[PDB]
Amino acid sequence: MKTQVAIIGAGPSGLLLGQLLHKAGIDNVILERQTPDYVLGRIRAGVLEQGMVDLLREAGVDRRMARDGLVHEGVEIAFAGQRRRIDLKRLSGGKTVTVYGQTEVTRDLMEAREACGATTVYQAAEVRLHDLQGERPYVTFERDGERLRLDCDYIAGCDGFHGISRQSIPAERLKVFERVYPFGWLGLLADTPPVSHELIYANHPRGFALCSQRSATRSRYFVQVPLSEKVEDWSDERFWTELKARLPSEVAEKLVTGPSLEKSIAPLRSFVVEPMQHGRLFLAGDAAHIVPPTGAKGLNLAASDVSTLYRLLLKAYREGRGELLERYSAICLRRIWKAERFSWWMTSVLHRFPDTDAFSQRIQQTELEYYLGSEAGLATIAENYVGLPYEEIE
Amino acid sequence: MKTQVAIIGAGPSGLLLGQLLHKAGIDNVILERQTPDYVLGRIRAGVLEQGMVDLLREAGVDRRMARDGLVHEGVEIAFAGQRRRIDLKRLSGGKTVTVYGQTEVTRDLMEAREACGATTVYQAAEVRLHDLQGERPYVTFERDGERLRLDCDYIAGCDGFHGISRQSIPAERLKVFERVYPFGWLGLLADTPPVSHELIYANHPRGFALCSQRSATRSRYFVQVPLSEKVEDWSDERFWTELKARLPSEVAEKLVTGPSLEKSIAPLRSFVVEPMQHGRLFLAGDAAHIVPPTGAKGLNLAASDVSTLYRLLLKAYREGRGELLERYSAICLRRIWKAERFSWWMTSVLHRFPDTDAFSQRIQQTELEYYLGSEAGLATIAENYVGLPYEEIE
Ligand SMILES: Cc1cc2nc3c(=O)[nH]c(=O)nc-3n(C[C@H](O)[C@H](O)[C@H](O)COP(=O)(O)OP(=O)(O)OC[C@H]3O[C@@H](n4cnc5c(N)ncnc54)[C@H](O)[C@@H]3O)c2cc1C
Ligand SMILES: Cc1cc2nc3c(=O)[nH]c(=O)nc-3n(C[C@H](O)[C@H](O)[C@H](O)COP(=O)(O)OP(=O)(O)OC[C@H]3O[C@@H](n4cnc5c(N)ncnc54)[C@H](O)[C@@H]3O)c2cc1C
Repeated sequence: MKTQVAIIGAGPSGLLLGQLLHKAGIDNVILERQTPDYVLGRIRAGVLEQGMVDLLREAGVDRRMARDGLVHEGVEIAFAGQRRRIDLKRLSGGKTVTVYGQTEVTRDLMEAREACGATTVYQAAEVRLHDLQGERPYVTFERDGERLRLDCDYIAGCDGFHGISRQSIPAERLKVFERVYPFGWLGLLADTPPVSHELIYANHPRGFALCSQRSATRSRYFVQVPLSEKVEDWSDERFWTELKARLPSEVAEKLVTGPSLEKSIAPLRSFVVEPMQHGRLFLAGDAAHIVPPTGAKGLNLAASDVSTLYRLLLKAYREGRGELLERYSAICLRRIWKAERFSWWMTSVLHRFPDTDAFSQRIQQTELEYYLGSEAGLATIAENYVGLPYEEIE
Repeated sequence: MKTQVAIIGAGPSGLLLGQLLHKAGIDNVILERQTPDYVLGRIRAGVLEQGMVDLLREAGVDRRMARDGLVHEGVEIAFAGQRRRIDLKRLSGGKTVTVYGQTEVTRDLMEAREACGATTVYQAAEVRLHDLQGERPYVTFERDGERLRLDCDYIAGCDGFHGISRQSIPAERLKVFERVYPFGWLGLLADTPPVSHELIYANHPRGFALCSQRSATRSRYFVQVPLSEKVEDWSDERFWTELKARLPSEVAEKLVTGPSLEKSIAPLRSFVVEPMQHGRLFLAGDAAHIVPPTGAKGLNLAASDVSTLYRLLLKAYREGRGELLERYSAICLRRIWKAERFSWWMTSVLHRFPDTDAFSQRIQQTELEYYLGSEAGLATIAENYVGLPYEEIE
């Protein structure tokens, strides 16, 4: 086979880049290791920046999101009994965030790609990338036992943290920056109405807790948990009791509980590689970077990498300006590092870190008191939470 | 002897509290371990908040400060080649800071106390504090071999970090919060004109550097130095070469160097005790807390503790409301912890910390890029730098 852009991975990154590119007339073939059902089983993210919302609109995949997505105008941070509201809309100059599940975004995109007849190969086994520095790079994969070859101009590695694309770059051309946190989040999806119309992040002596949602009758809750915890040690009931013990009484009292639809533990990590490209191969999303979920930036960074790779490729094809693609990593890294810094700070102030001395505990408490009580402090969280502006270029 | 308020220490804290109290009609006796000359030899601080300026005016000790003090409207932070200016006046809503040396403030105050005839006992040896919980606490000291007793109503411990007043509180009534940094500052006073009309804080791969001043022909420079450094290993010339190597070229080029009037190394520390009182004894300034010098908050916290202890005592005597003095530590601690947080952050972003991994280095660089390029980021530094409002009470 032959295509113009080969996309490895059919998660949100690959599908968005795929849709945008197709609508613009740049053929693209997506290769995905799992089946469609497997991909749709992943719960994941729930908070979308205005920027990602506008990108779904541009791919023309926003009908259901505009219908069912919920626009949030603020978030609440609870600490030491207090519950402070950050008016995102007011403090950001009118921007807001949208709650629409990643599973749903992935669904909308997959449906859109089918309807337009673009190519997607599922169960593409053993994908290998070749001649990344040549003028004619290519991908080989196995489909029902036989090895096939796809020739393309460029390759977009949208295959997540464990994807083959980042491992295909000679290790010596890359610089890795990583911090592993000593805790993870234990998450629970329940078919129950949410405890608040906005999200609640809670710093409690017992450990972090987060009250989120997917819609008016679907909730998502998280508790900080030690790295040794196994999910089978957490019955629905043990979870509910722990969530309640970490929330302020007036909130824990209104909480409608119920059996879990899904329960899973996800460790926290910060990861960035520089550069994010090598020859004809460009990494986007989780393939190039990981942020802890505290700032809801994962799916949002993937969107910005994609919006960026797309606009550069658009220039490369429609305008013949292929030299602009060298600017990908620089553009992307500026936004990435700021979101990494925001996620890191958020994680630092909301979580209970082990073996922490008295001074640092007081500093953490004072960080919250200052930032949540200063108009300038609130504006720094707010502008970062809704999402900093996407870069332009030319 | 007998007095109403016994003040231990004749540094800035003791003298300010002493002057304010005298002018209001509350007699006070100051006890100081060293001689006046010894006290006046200490170089120390140079940056005063508006709040401390107004306090010097209230003690009526501002003639020379208004004359010779310099009002700074901004500071500059240099990192990665760039030189960013934080317009303090604009971003703080019109507040500024004043550069007038601590030695000079101490001088002005000492002169004022002499002229008014208030009591100050120098070379007061072996000061001991007694009956702190009684109704009649007292201080004993040795003056030329003989032991004397001073009876008072209250005792203000303004004796610095190594003073006797904090050690007089039963250790079990106090909670200490401390962080020791793995570096100190090597400072140099030179009779040369300053390299800028405003201060310059510099983060350089080689370590922190600060360009400060005392007047139009007197400069003060600092370099971060390892905890093992001995001042005798730093000749004037070695210092100048190191300062230059840490500043941006256009600044290092304008630098007028010269022999040092004074050279000394001061380690960095964060220290807070809670509470700041015990019975009839109240701690103020360095006796109760230490901040690293990066945020210029030391002398400024001492001033606010003093402004607070004074207004409470004023109520106690002139209005009979002595129950208000129990509110001292709470009022003081609110302002103290925020300044501790600001000093800690400042130190964290401007200094080169040993054994630092790649991720943290990038986060530090990104902290600066974000805060110095966001209007909300700049406002958080600015409002904190000029000084957060003093609390009111009643
Ligand atoms: C398990 C996990 C849980 C998360 N939970 C949350 C959460 O609760 N909240 C939140 O805010 N953020 C969360 N995130 C972050 C957010 O969901 C991600 O940043 C986002 O999915 C990024 O999308 P992506 O398309 O770049 O990669 P992914 O969504 O991971 O998709 C990449 C795709 O590439 C495929 N692939 C992998 N290897 C190959 C191969 N060799 N060949 C072909 N295809 C391959 C994968 O099967 C997958 O379909 C989570 C991330 C992970 C990994
Ligand atoms: C050595 C050092 C260097 C500093 N350098 C800087 C600098 O470069 N820049 C900056 O911003 N900040 C600096 N600071 C911070 C700032 O100068 C202080 O926070 C400030 O001096 C606080 O004033 P104070 O009156 O509370 O205590 P101090 O000024 O320390 O004065 C307390 C006084 O109490 C006296 N005393 C001690 N023990 C007894 C006793 N047993 N009986 C009676 N009297 C006693 C002392 O002799 C001293 O006179 C420095 C602090 C120190 C200690």
